[PDB]
Amino acid sequence: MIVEKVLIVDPIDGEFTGDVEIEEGKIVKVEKRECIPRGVLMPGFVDPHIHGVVGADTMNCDFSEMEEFLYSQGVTTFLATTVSTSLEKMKEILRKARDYILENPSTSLLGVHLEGPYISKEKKGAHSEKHIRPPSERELSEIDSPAKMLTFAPEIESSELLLRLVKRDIVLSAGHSIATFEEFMKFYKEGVKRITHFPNGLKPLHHREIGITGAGLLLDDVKLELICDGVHLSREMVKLVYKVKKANGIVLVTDSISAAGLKDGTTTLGDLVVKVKDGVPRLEDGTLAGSTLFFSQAVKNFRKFTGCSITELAKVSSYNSCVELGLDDRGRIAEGTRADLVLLDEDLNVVMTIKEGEVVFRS
Amino acid sequence: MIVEKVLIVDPIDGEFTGDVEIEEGKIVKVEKRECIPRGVLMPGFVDPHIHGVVGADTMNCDFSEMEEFLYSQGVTTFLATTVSTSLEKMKEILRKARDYILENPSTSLLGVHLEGPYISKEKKGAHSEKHIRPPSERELSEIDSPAKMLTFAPEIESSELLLRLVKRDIVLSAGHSIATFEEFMKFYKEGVKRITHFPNGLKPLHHREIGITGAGLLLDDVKLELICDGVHLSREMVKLVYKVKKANGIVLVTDSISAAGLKDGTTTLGDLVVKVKDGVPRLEDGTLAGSTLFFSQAVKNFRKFTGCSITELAKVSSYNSCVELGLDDRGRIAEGTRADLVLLDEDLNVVMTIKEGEVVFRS
Ligand SMILES: [Fe+3]
Ligand SMILES: [Fe+3]
Repeated sequence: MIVEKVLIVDPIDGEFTGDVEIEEGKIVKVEKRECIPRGVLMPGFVDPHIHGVVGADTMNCDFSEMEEFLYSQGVTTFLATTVSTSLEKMKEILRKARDYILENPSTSLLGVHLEGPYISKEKKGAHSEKHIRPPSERELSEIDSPAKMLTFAPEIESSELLLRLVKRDIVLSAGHSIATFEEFMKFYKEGVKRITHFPNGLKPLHHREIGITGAGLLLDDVKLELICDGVHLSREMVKLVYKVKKANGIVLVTDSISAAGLKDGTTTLGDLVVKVKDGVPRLEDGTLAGSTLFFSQAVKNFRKFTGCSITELAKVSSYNSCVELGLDDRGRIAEGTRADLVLLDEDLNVVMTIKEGEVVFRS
Repeated sequence: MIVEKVLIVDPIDGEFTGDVEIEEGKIVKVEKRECIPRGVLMPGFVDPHIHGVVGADTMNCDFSEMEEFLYSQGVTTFLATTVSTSLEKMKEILRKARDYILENPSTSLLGVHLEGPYISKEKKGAHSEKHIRPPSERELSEIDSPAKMLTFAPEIESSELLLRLVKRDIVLSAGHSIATFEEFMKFYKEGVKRITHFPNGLKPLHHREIGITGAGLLLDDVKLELICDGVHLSREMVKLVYKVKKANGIVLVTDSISAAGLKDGTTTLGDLVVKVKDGVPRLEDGTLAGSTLFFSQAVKNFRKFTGCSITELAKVSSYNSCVELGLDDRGRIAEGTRADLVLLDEDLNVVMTIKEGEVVFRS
């Protein structure tokens, strides 16, 4: 009901010592009080891109397992992400998530992020080439709540039909594409303003054809999701994207797979074998196959790579996604909003997570 | 000896209406006077990278022809630029440049910019592979005034030897290289803070290895040459670099060759054949080979592409290069500086240029 003497961190109002008051899942009072801080309090993290973690996958619909673990990473809202697959699996995953949300009305599961199958085979990376295909009027009809996000390649055939999804409370995101700057722009002019795990799975930035990568950097209101594991991007790259995009244009993401948190074993992603050596999962041919990055580590990493403030980390770890997903009462520690919060020690180790005014994790 | 009622534009003191008094080749008084501007006065343009123009070529040491024409572009300081060549033709070019300067004391020719032969063969652009080769203790003794700039590849063998040229009033600049971010840093740490015609002739930006391209975007005090002909960089690319680096980080350059200003056809640059279509010179396989851009158009294009201010235009077209070259008395409209000026109309066309208090061009 009340968290006192903390370093309160709001993406908009800044960071300051004070106390926060929670009344039945709603923050009713934020009082700035000058004293010595107990720890850090931030908006509950949001992971819009995670396949599985600690044995649980989205392909087997282990929502309950995923949810429960994520609380230990301070994540209070997530999107179980799929990989390229059959219209059949898709309908089944959307169906079980829909039932899962109806059964657990206070869950951290916002819905499903459909990564693929409408992507480029040339930038398929880790996606099963057999399932990749162009969008069809027949499939478009099966995509709706609980789908919340969709990653597509703008140059693919019939990519335009996907625009009809936005009115269904689905956010479109460009990724796994070789589209040029103008092809991406056709979609940017229609409201598509997000890029999936930048810059992996895109044609590089060239001197005349800047492509999607160039659009991503050039356009100020296009947000870029970044996997901060030191492998998908080097610390220098992250530092560069941060320099160009600032906190306002970056969305932290995990892109974690079931293997995360497990010994260097040997599993699969969809219908493909993956080898995990030193935490880095890759296909046999060397292609990165997701990550084993815990959201919590993502935040620490980002913070270390850039030297940004805890106020900026709040934007990249929750506020930015909330804005994309239309979650107007989340990603904030301000009077009138939902009490999804995470308490951390000064080193940013999670020590407590709150989802709807209820403590769902204590270390 | 007075140009009055113009819109004066100083890189540092900003823009204001006024009068400028010139005496004995020196700006003696700058006075802010209210009233409607006659035209636009700017510090004389500086081009540190130009091979040839209107039939005049650095390789043939057509210094006189180059100087005369550049005045109509408002350029009051330039560096005749070579390409990879024999030690022999290099000494001759330096020898004649020296003679030319001793004979025309108030000439716009500051000296020579040695582009090559210490570059990498993977990124030789239009350079002849036959002359590219590593530097040596001996070859270096042959390099000194009028040499004022040297473009080299940091990864090439013995590249470290080039650091000794700095104390001889020579600016080092990185280009035509597949140098990694770290190989570049060794030189950055030693004072190299410039990149030649960014980003043509450099390895592309990659997710883990950001290379020189990354280094040039990320490091703030590293300046970048930009050829704004709309071909070496698309207008979108120029807008990107501008956004990231700001006016302070950009040095406008022409990279113009002999063919510039002449009708399409076929000529040479060094020992190679070149085809010019629609004003775009290219080698037999399409490799870009210099340009046909007039400095005057360069200034207008940068402004159109970026929408920058007249004061910023002054920084990219003059001041930044003066700073890098140590011309403490140039690139300013201030009491005590050299009277090298360009007066343009409001559409930014050159109407008059002055070198050392002398009018050297009228439209
Ligand atoms: Fe992916
Ligand atoms: Fe070149």
